[PDB]
Amino acid sequence: EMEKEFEQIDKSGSWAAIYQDIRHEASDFPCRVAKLPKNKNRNRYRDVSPFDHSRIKLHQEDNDYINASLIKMEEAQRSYILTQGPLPNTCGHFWEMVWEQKSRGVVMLNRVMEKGSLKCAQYWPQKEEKEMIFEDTNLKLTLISEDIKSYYTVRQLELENLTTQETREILHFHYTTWPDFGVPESPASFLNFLFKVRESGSLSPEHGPVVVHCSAGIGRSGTFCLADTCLLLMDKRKDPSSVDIKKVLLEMRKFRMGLIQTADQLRFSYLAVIEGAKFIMG
Ligand SMILES: CCCCCNC(=O)[C@H](Cc1ccc(N(C(=O)C(=O)O)c2ccccc2C(=O)O)c2ccccc12)NC(C)=O
Repeated sequence: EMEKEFEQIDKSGSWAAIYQDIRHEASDFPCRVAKLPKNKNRNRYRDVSPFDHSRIKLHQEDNDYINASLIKMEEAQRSYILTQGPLPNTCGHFWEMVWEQKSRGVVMLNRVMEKGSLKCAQYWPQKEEKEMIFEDTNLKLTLISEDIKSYYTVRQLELENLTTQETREILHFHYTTWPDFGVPESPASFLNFLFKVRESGSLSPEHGPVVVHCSAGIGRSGTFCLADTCLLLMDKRKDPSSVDIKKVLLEMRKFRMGLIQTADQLRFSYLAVIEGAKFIMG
């Protein structure tokens, strides 16, 4: 079970140790492309790179690099593109990826500024009348409308391929209340955010993978993907409590390094799942 496992681990101050076990067991693959000198300025952090085998390739012939990894969960039959918060010079690449991968939704789990520094570039327009044009990738982005709520904001955006004049609707799911330090006391708001994403169909098969990101695209992004996949898995199994979240994180890490960066995010993940399951069945 995972319910009791939480018990055993929690009332034993074992989280820190469990997390370390994962780190030690986690997969390790080459990130050659990410380390090429010409891509140095396409990476926010020198210690956070995508494995070559699962990296997303931009369809351009100049440089197909972008710091983004395709996490492909076979059993749960769900795919996610985890990426770093874009940089002032990679916003065009970012939206090019959304277009090419036919993504329907973009999930943001951080704020543009946190701790007095920029953790992500302002990659989307804040005003309907002030659209954005990414000349390098020939794309136009317009803010159609947004619904601001207590712990998160949902925006309707229009992305247009200026080259073909084709347009699409992208939904921006911005969790705006992640705490300055640690993790949310309760996963309730986080769960509602997730369900809201699910409801839109952004995580469904008839669309490309959702694009998920925070700053490095491994920590908060990891809790989101881990929670979703675990919840979905419990829906497909005869024995829901057989789902081993640690096993799921380890599988996920085969596609992108460092998913879930602290014992806290790991614990929060268990919480989100455990609670999410109860809510779904009442
Ligand atoms: C993959 C190995 C990670 C090695 C550690 N590296 C780091 O922490 C950082 C990159 C880096 C990685 C992960 C982060 N991070 C993330 O959730 C994330 O943006 O992925 C967090 C890590 C620990 C605790 C909290 C958070 C959080 O934001 O809630 C970061 C959050 C803010 C700023 C940077 C971050 N590297 C450098 C050079 O500063």
